[PDB]
Amino acid sequence: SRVFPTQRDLMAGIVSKHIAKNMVPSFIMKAHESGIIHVHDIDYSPALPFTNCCLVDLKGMLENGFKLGNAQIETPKSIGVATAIMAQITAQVASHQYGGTTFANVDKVLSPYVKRTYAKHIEDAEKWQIADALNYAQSKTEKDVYDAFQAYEYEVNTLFSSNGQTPFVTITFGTGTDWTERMIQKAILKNRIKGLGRDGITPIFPKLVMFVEEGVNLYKDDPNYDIKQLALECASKRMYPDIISAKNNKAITGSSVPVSPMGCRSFLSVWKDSTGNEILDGRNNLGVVTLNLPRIALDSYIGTQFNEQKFVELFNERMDLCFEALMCRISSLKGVKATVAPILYQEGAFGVRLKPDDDIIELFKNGRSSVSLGYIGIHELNILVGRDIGREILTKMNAHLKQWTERTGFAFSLYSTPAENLCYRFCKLDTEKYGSVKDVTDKGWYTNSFHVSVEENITPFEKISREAPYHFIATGGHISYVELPDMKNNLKGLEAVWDYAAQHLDYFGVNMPVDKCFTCGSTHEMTPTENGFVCSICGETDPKKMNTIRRTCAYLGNP
Amino acid sequence: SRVFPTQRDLMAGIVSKHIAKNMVPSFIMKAHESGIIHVHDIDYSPALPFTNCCLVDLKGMLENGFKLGNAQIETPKSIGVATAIMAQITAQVASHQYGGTTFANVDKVLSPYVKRTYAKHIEDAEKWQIADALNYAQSKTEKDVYDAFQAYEYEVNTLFSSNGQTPFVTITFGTGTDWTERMIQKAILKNRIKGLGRDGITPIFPKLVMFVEEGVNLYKDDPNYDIKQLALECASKRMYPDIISAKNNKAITGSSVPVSPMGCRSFLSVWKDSTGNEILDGRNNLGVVTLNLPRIALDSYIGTQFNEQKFVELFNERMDLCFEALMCRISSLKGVKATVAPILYQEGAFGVRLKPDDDIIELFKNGRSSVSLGYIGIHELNILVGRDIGREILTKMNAHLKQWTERTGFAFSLYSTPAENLCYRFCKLDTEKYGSVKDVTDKGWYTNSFHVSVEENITPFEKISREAPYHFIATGGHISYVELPDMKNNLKGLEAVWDYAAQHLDYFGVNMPVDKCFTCGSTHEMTPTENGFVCSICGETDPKKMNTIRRTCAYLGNP
Ligand SMILES: Cc1cn([C@H]2C[C@H](O)[C@@H](COP(=O)(O)OP(=O)(O)OP(=O)(O)O)O2)c(=O)[nH]c1=O
Ligand SMILES: Cc1cn([C@H]2C[C@H](O)[C@@H](COP(=O)(O)OP(=O)(O)OP(=O)(O)O)O2)c(=O)[nH]c1=O
Ligand SMILES: Cc1cn([C@H]2C[C@H](O)[C@@H](COP(=O)(O)OP(=O)(O)OP(=O)(O)O)O2)c(=O)[nH]c1=O
Ligand SMILES: Cc1cn([C@H]2C[C@H](O)[C@@H](COP(=O)(O)OP(=O)(O)OP(=O)(O)O)O2)c(=O)[nH]c1=O
Ligand SMILES: [Fe+2]
Ligand SMILES: [Fe+2]
Ligand SMILES: [Mg+2]
Ligand SMILES: [Mg+2]
Repeated sequence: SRVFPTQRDLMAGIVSKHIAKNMVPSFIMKAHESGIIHVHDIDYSPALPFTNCCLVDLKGMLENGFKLGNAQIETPKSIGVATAIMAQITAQVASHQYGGTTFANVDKVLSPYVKRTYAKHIEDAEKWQIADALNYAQSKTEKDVYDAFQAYEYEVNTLFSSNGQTPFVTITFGTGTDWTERMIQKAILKNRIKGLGRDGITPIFPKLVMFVEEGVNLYKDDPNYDIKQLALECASKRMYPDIISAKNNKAITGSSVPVSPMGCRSFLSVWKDSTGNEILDGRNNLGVVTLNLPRIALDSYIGTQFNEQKFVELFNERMDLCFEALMCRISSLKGVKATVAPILYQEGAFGVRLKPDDDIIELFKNGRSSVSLGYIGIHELNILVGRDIGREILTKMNAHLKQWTERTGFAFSLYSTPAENLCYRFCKLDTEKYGSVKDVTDKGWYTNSFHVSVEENITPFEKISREAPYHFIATGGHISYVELPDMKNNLKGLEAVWDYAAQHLDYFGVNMPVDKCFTCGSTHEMTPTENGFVCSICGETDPKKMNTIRRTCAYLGNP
Repeated sequence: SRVFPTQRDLMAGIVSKHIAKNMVPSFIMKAHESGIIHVHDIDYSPALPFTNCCLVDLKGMLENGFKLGNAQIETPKSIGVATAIMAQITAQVASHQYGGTTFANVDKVLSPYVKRTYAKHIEDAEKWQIADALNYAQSKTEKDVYDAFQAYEYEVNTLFSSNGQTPFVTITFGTGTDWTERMIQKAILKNRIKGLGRDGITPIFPKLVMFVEEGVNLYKDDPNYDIKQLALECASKRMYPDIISAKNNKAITGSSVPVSPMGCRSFLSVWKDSTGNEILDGRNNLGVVTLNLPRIALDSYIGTQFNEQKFVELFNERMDLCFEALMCRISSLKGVKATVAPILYQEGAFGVRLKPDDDIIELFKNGRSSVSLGYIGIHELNILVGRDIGREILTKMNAHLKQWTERTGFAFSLYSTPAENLCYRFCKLDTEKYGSVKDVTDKGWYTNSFHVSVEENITPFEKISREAPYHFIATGGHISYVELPDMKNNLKGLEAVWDYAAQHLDYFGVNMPVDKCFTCGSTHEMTPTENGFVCSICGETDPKKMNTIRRTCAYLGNP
């Protein structure tokens, strides 16, 4: 885009790419340059000591106070101000890390402030002699909460003035049963269903993730079952939320509490502070280097046949390569001070408080921060090698990772790279060397991690059942998608899929069509044309006259 | 600063400086490089087609609606949402122009929404059977307005996450007499006096400018005289507001309405649209090129004496040079589309609505946009040439400018460059050539435009009387400062200066000391030390334990 903020960002990205070339060892760059591996965010790191994604310690920032500039902010006295502060923090964090930023359990964290808002409306009843003191406060408070999250949504939408790579913001909830916590959840979902602007279009951020759990909102008789239903409506109208099986999530992370994803789908593993406490909020990831799997197999061919021996040599060889690549950037952090990003290291953001001249690297050591080793297209890999080695190779990988972790003290993990673009980059480069290869590089892209090919036709239950096991292997990051027709009226159908998913896997999301004709008002699925979309019951063809959203890869977008 | 956002910005600035070198004619760069002239914002323009400062057409955006992303925003339904939208717009504009952004007459523009807030609190009275229906709404409404501007202040303070050169935001008011308009003004001033954070520190933005006018808030019996008093308190506690004599301002601008400054002190001249309407909000400036005056005189010396003849040759010579410099960047805009910055050209920002593929340059033609020709240090110039040629040379300049305007259709104007840094740059370069020169380059800087030297000791009335005439010559931009001791208790004294200023000149501001000891709580003037500030009644010496603000040059800062 020819928008100033974007233009400016590209300049800094070009200088950063160049600088990266003078910091990263030649053998690593060459590998990245040829498509064997992919050093993510090379346009940010290692030119500058940025970190990746994270879970913001909002709970700790609002309770203890923190500086935002020279201004010493104090605990919010109302829900509205709490979300306003949240938005303000979102802007800070977004400017100090190249990865996405997440606010986990906003329903449990903001809860206190929904109470303070109620408190006030009560005193206001015992001051103007309000009739239904209680029925009054419940009304106003309920509204306050609504406006607060509607304000948050526009704050985040405005942060597309930064365009220093769209601010990926994620917000999770669901594990709250109290009225306040319930009000927050509903407030969030109601705002989302409504949409943005007078045409109630579908927002692309902040991402929504709701935790489902037996005895909370899973079964018809659970306290928050009404929420689940609302959530179903939202997902059919707005695409999000996505759902996380608290059950499996906890098993995978080994955490006593559901673990929200940092950004799109990066998951931390349970960790404890010097006095034995399980800490989640405030933690982050250090970077991502993705291994091009199909390409390992392609390089293992001799003539037109696969050679198992060569494969193991290149695998072992490239595995060490990736380690080297990751350790290359973790080391660029050696020596940089907290003066580099105050909200993150000095105020509450990363859950601690460093002195300006403290080194930021010590904070990530000993398993606190996760480090990502990504991969892509097991599907194309299976084709290339004959059998299905998905689960097996991903396991051989975890093995390597464990040694890395034991040799460095850094929590290395298996991450299922969203690869929104890399899906193309890898294929293009591989094609420059092998050209069109049936089933592998012919379509022009590699399928995502362990996802079943976007072509293969299988029932949704067959699909979420085929991918489910990977969620327990690639602990660092994973998600499972399923394609469904309009379900706005068939919510039970959707609830069927959610339920089955919640049971077998961890991070689940179901993408279906979400269009709205601005002229005729139809929300039925548009009709695909060589020249764009056309409304079935209206004929509208002008793109400026409709809101057509689809989750092709990792995010929501308009084709 | 080693803060990521700043680091990133510098990268884009370095690429822009480099690019500028391949776009700007060699003779112009050489001149800029040697200190004869100064091409402002060379780190933004002309690498990218950015414009400078502006007056945002908030009134037009809120009334007619506009897009912020793909979201079609509608007229606010409350004051809180109006200021929230304002903040959101501030973020957009700030990211699409390198200059400061101003919101003129927020008291008259936001007024409608203060009414809608009242309206609602009334219906709420006729719904819960509120006792003092009116005394209730007046209470809540009055509070709503307060919170809205307190929210705005933190929004702007947070925009120091952009650090793509601190967002200079300016807000003006004063010309409003209605209750709503009055509530806004007071709300603004009350929030400012309070301060930011738990230590109520003095904010550096948004800048505050209040219009004073006979029969409004000038004399003891004017409707808003109580506001003026509050304003006096604020100025003594928080430094701002600054004041503008509506009387002189209108005479200078030739505008039927007080003309607020774009950013720090850029002033537009009256202009009309094709159907004869005086338009102010939505207009902007195209750039700034400053002429180094002392240096013209220095280059005019032969041996140790000034040579009048050489002076006129270099003056005429450099005048054309500056024109060339300004016309060089105005031409870089030739051909760029509105796709470059939607809030500015496509939505309401610049007061019109262009089609994506429309050229942005046509909008500034025929006097709509102002173009700045700056100057600096007439004081040092007077010394160098013997007599006082301040008023005379500034007039010979306007003459040149008028021909430029008649030859190009661009509204060229005489701008008194804030020169927050240039005051040093020019002196340093001039010194590389002439070294220490008594009274001129010895102290290490040149005084600002027509300002009486910061050393010369003269009564404030003598000073505002000596500088007053320049306000009517350098129409494009001007301001007059005066130094005063703590006046927090001597407000009448301050009001004395304001009154005299309001009478004789246009844009006036009085800077005095504004410190606060965090430990002892004292707000008396701190004591200067070779090692920093020390509290008189407390002894505190830790900088992290106090808020010491001073307006050394153009902005507020902590030495
Ligand atoms: C309004 C606002 C306040 N703050 C800060 C400032 C304070 O130190 C702290 C407390 O906010 P509040 O006390 O909630 O601010 P308020 O004046 O709107 O509410 P009340 O009248 O009930 O006091 O939060 C922000 O950080 N961002 C904001 O947008
Ligand atoms: C892979 C790739 C990325 N990019 C850009 C896009 C991003 O703004 C930036 C960051 O690099 P990546 O993180 O490599 O981009 P990605 O989208 O492949 O990674 P992911 O989807 O897993 O987040 O680089 C390209 O321009 N071309 C490419 O081929
Ligand atoms: C809250 C908010 C709304 N808007 C937009 C969205 C709408 O199109 C328009 C109108 O806002 P409002 O109608 O004032 O939004 P609200 O729902 O908080 O108030 P009410 O319950 O009285 O309706 O402003 C923003 O641009 N930024 C914001 O922060
Ligand atoms: C003059 C000068 C500016 N700059 C920087 C500061 C600004 O962020 C940026 C913009 O250039 P200028 O606009 O030239 O900076 P200035 O402060 O001299 O201009 P003014 O006070 O009138 O606004 O360049 C320097 O780093 N060194 C200098 O000597
Ligand atoms: Fe239609
Ligand atoms: Fe003190
Ligand atoms: Mg408060
Ligand atoms: Mg509304």
